Amino acid sequence: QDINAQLTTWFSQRLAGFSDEVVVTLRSSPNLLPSCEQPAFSMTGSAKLWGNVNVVARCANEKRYLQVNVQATGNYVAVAAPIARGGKLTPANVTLKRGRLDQLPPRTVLDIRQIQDAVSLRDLAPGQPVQLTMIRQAWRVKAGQRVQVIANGEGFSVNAEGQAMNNAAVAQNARVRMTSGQIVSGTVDSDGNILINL
Repeated sequence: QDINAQLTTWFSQRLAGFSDEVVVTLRSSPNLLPSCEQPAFSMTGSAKLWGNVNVVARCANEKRYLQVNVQATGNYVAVAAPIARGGKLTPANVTLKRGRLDQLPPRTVLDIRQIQDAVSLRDLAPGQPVQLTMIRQAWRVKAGQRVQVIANGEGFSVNAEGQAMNNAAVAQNARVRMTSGQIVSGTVDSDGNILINL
């Protein structure tokens, strides 16, 4: 049962800020588990946060692939009052509701800061989870603008300047041409700054 406890803790920590209740269950055979007592878990795979995922369990040069099931409960953005097509999304129209993140439809908005100055693409009814496929977010960053790039690491932080190379909404990927001429890539935050996680 200790392996589930490790995964539950590893995922709870990874899902900090998103979920307040995480439960993880191993699907692959425990015989295929690596020799170490505490394997190092790495998500060197696609960007899927929860559900049924593949976790790399490293055991000092010994590599293993574990199939796991991640259940997550937290906040997401839901429609609170009917929104007309072309209608703006506001705090009076949408609200945060608590539910199972793993059960939500794809590309569901979790943070209210994402839908600043956003318009509906279709008719929306109360209770419906806000999906990115059903809205048009305003650009937080515009191509050609100078932006601040903030890179954080373990005991290591970098602040630098560049020019945005593409239009991007809050929480979307932004490519930035640094003064040195180099291209970097990060996530647009609410403040319009570019965050790079190293």
